[PDB]
Amino acid sequence: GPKFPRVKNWELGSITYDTLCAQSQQDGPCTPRRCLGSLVLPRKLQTRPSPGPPPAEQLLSQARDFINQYYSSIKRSGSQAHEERLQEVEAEVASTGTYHLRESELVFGAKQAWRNAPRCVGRIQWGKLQVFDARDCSSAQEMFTYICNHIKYATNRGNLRSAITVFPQRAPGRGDFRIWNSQLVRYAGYRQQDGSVRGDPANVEITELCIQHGWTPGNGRFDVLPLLLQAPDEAPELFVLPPELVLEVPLEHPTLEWFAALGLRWYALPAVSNMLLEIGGLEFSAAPFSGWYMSTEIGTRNLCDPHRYNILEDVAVCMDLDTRTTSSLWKDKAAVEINLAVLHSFQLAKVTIVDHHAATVSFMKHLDNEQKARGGCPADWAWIVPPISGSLTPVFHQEMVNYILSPAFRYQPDPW
Amino acid sequence: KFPRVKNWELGSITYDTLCAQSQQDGPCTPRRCLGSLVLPRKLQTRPSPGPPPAEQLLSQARDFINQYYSSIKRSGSQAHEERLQEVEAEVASTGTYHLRESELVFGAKQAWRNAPRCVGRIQWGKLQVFDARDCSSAQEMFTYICNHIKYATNRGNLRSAITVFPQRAPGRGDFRIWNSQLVRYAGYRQQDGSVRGDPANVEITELCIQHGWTPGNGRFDVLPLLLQAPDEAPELFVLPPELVLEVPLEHPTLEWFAALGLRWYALPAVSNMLLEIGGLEFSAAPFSGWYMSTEIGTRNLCDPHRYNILEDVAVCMDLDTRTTSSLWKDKAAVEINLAVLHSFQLAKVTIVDHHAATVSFMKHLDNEQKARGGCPADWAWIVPPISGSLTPVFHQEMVNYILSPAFRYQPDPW
Ligand code: HEM
Ligand code: HEM
Ligand SMILES: C[C@H](O)[C@H](O)[C@H]1CNc2nc(N)[nH]c(=O)c2N1
Ligand SMILES: C[C@H](O)[C@H](O)[C@H]1CNc2nc(N)[nH]c(=O)c2N1
Ligand SMILES: NC(=[NH2+])n1cncn1
Ligand SMILES: NC(=[NH2+])n1cncn1
Ligand SMILES: [Zn+2]
Repeated sequence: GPKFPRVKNWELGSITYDTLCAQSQQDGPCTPRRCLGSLVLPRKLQTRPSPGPPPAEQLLSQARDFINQYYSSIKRSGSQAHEERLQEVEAEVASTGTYHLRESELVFGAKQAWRNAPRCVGRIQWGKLQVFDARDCSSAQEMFTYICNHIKYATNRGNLRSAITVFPQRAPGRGDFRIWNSQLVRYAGYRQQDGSVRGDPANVEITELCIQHGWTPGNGRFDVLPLLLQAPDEAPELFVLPPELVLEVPLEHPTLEWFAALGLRWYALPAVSNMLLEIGGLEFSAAPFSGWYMSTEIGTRNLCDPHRYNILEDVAVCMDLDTRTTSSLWKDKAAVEINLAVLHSFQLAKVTIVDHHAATVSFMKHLDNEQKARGGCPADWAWIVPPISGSLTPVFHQEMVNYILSPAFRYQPDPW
Repeated sequence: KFPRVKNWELGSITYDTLCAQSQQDGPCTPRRCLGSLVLPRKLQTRPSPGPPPAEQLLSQARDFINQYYSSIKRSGSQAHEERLQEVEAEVASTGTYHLRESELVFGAKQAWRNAPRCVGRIQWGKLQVFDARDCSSAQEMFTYICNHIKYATNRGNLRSAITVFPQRAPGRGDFRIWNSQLVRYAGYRQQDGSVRGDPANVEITELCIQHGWTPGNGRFDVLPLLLQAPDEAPELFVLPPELVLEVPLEHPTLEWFAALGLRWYALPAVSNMLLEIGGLEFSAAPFSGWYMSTEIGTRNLCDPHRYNILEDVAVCMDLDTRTTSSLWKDKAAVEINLAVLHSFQLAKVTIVDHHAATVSFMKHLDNEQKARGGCPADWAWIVPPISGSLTPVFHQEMVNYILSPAFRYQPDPW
């Protein structure tokens, strides 16, 4: 049969072959000897800081490959304009050590990066992305203006629009542009005396960093953190987001009237801000991107993880379930209502959100589209399958091939 | 070369050094991960018409023998050196060799222990091993299988067991159990392609009919076994109904659930996998333990390509099946799993829920970290099909690799 990975969907019995992986130019963490596909951060892509300028030879091949992707995408591969652009990139690297992207090339790359993200289940929206070019930004204060505009446009009063803001690329032996927070909107995590945590345990470090840098802490469970923005070779500066710009949703349950009394809530905009956007060898250390939430992110992970808000027991006690024995499935029941609450509240508030059923179904359509357009789609099964009701969704029954394609969104070391 | 393994719920870290002992290749490569694939594209168990390369076989045999003697703290003993010489002598002259019962017992347990997709390995040391290598006919296989079933079921107090039939031999056909499990519900293709019964057993149901079985017409008709002795057409045997314990499903508070006429068998006994110990291959070695509720309540009854009872239960619950956002599927799935647990508990039949099961697996990982420096595990299979992140294993990174002794998949005999 075909010399490529055979992929099967066990619900439908259909078969496809992934030929796109043949295009991967970067190795992942697995080997014939052992699979490391379940590791969150194996030492692979990891964009560790490589200060001193990169091998001109290394950068050039990556740049040539990307330009080739660009001209292919506009169907002008082999054309005079293609060969001229290639010549220009080569000359520019040959004299300055690096190069720069045209406006339309950046837009294309940003979208491809999303398209290539193995861990994103909402890629069926990949072609619709608002790319804000902020490569002219020259100060931490300006970074804050850019970011506030991003939030304003993306939040769009509840009718969320996908967007990305791209700040200046990393440059020859110079400081990077960095957003210290993992997300534009994060709730504080206060370490208590007895060692417990008030707020979100996931943000204890960044919370303490904001304090060390002059932020006057609050003492609530849902205090929105300020941003620590860093311009080249400067210490980070602190910026507080205007309350009116951070849209939140109080959580209530459609039938359990007491749930609202829990005083739980979540923000509307999921904007990742600590990932590195790599295009043609070029590295954009600060390129925050946002879309909209899939309910399980909030309802299952953020609110129910043992190491996060951990509200499962509280909600079970309220629905007066038997939390003394596992077989009563009290965890499963509470989790379902909590997710239902998230969906209901977002709908009430007219804020964009998608449930794990709709989300996965659409991702299946995306897989079908991509099979035809590229011959495959890199996907991380453990991340694509929802944290609750796994086999009740179609993706659970779909084998997936994971691999690295560029452009890409990579993880990078914390700047501190 | 040793992978750092992290648990994101606790922050703890360990290093898997056991994977270095893997001598068999998986489906992954540095260019792409195929960890989510169910079956191997090549890691199969190709035919055995010829003798396995003596060099290859001997090395695997010595490895195993070494493992065995280490297990009884008699490494480098007189017995150890002599057993190795016997093995070498037998292979050199016959091209194969045979295991001593105690070694077979040790190999079976290690095979279970190394099964990456098994979440119940904390029970790996408690396994009743029935030696059936003295089998020469299908009829004899049926008697062995019947005894295995009576022992394992034990009136509802399930006990893990495995029966090992004669190893494969060069140029001679394999002993095989055609059925994937000793207990399976028939799947009858009716009208417009719809299926009455279990859709997963359409093919085997069809084979049984072709070989003389007079089919039923129900949704839970226990199938007969098609047992095959070397180079002979398979034979048909009907299991004494008294031997097949079943559990009628009812719900603790939902009165009408019982009216759905649902039920499931107590004994999960896989019968189509191959047991490989020290290079030797046992094509027929059925093994059984007990069910983890999700296998029945989520996969078997709710898979769209299985009994697919989700909408029916939802409608009975009067849920809004008009939209996905009402989470009607999630809600019905939880009650169905509840019904399974309640029912099995009521009938006094062993079963373990997915929370209790995964917690014990975590303890197993630790026991193994200390005992062997690691534990091969398939994350996708270990994490339950519902409430994934609600269990501890979801937050546990895992390293997957092939260790021997081992249970492997093999071609269907037809
Ligand atoms: C339009 C709606 C979108 C939805 C519903 C969506 C949903 C998701 C979900 C469920 C995750 C996993 C989150 C987690 O478990 O922490 C995720 C990951 C990711 N998404 Fe999307 N996504 C969307 C838009 C975007 C956009 C606009 C981009 C980029 C332009 C993007 C890039 C990624 C990447 C790189 C990851 C991996 C993050 C990580 O590794 O931590 N997504 N997305
Ligand atoms: C004592 C109770 C046991 C429990 C609770 C248990 C549970 C499980 C579960 C949930 C699976 C996945 C099944 C599926 O989704 O199809 C599984 C797979 C497996 N178990 Fe166990 N198990 C137990 C005993 C055993 C025993 C006695 C052996 C063998 C000696 C064993 C060998 C395996 C193997 C080889 C697999 C993978 C089978 C496949 O690839 O289809 N298990 N087990
Ligand atoms: C250990 C395991 O890889 C880890 O908990 C993964 C599993 N799947 C996930 N899936 C998503 N979407 N997000 C995550 O953070 C994770 N964490
Ligand atoms: C395609 C995917 O690998 C497949 O559906 C797997 C996922 N996890 C599983 N986990 C268990 N326990 N059993 C299964 O059959 C599967 N099927
Ligand atoms: N849901 C999510 N985690 N994200 C959406 N856009 C960027 N991340
Ligand atoms: N629960 C299960 N799937 N099994 C137990 N023993 C063999 N299979
Ligand atoms: Zn892998």
